[PDB]
Amino acid sequence: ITRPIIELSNTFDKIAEGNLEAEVPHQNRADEIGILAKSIERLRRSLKQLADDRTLLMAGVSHDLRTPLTRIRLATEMMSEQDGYLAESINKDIEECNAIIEQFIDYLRTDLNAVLGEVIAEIETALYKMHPLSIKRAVANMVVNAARYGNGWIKVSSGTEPAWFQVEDDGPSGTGLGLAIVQRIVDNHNGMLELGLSIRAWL
Amino acid sequence: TRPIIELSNTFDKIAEGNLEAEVPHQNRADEIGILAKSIERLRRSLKQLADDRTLLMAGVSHDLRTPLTRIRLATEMMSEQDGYLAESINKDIEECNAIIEQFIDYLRTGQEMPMEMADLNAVLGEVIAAEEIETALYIEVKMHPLSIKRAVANMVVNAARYGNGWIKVSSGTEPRAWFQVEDDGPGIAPETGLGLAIVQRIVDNHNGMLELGLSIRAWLPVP
Repeated sequence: ITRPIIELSNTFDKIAEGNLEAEVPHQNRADEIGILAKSIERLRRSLKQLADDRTLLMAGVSHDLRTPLTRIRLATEMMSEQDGYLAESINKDIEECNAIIEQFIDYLRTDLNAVLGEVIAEIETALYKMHPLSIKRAVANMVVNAARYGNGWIKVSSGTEPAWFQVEDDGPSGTGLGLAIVQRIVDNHNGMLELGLSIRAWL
Repeated sequence: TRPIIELSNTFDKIAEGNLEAEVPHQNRADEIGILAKSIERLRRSLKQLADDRTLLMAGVSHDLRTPLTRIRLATEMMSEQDGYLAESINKDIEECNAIIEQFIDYLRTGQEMPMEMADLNAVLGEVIAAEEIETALYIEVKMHPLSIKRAVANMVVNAARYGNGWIKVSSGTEPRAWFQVEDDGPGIAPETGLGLAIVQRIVDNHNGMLELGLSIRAWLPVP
């Protein structure tokens, strides 16, 4: 029973790396290996369902917050003119709420030239197994950072060497969360992140 | 055989939520060592993900509590003419704080007495003895009493919030568990809040299934 144990080890290895689509072998036997295998299958199913519903909690929070925060937004429109700065302040705070929630959910969510071309629609372009939405979000966050701290230009470029896609700005939580999102996205595709402010991503 | 049994029990303890349990036989030069290493890798992965989830969730909850506090401060500098506005906004902020507090209160109770064998009608009756409710119950399952309690609680609360009048809680069996809450309110489209998401997460923790139809039924494994 050495080989089945080794295969189960392989199963644990695959599950540990995020592969919840992998078949669990040796489920059809009445010995200890069978029991273990069945347990592994149950865990795999649970982990997959949980993986799918990961966003659901924060999305629920946003949903429940959507009604009262909107009523507050409405209340600021029937305020006096003397309290304009107050209404503006409140609105900015609500906007901050939105930014935080959306960014955290974006984190929990975690052809090149095609999607790179898609995100585009001042931006300068020098173009040459994936998750299109993930890459899209990554480029979005990179551009957001480059705009947030780079005063003016933003250069998005491609190329090849063996996949290389890079955003470069002209500049001298929040931002680190976005960078963490980019990092997670590029780590999902077995890639590498490269700073130099220039952000290059390999695939 | 024996090390396989030990690793089996350990893995059972990990699957039921205990990510701090030590994995034995990790330092062996046979296949048992390989298996133990793999299980340890899984445990490290799950623990890392969970801890990072808790940390980031706490941080984000706080960061959300920040601008909500600023708005509450802002209504204290409004004119006397806009008193009713400030009043309303204060009420809404109270609601928001209630929501975030619910989120935190849920994320606080991690794992306790792992998974025992409790009676469904017992905990259902417990939730019933808290808050018109009509009961048509039918049974023991492996679970966590507090989690299920929270689920039923949130479902009843939601059914009260959206169902104008009655709330019906029922049990029964199929090849084996289902508890269902019904209201008389508008369903979701002829063609979900924090509570329902919490219910979903809880029933997903117990390898179950959530089914809407508004009538929300939750399934749980038995043998």
